[PDB]
Amino acid sequence: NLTKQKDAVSDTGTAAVVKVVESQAELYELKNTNEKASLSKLVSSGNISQKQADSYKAYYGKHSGETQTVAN
Repeated sequence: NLTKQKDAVSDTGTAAVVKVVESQAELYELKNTNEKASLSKLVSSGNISQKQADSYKAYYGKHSGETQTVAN
């Protein structure tokens, strides 16, 4: 931020990222149970958009793919 004392209003994700990718991810998995979907797949699949796609993507990135409910 490099700034102190400010007045601004904006939304936030992260939690939303988890909620959106995982819901679609599960459904894509239903579509294809044998293969585990992915951010790249779901997003190509326009289930989710690169906001949802790259945001969840950096969620797995944080640990080491230890959480990614869906194959990265």
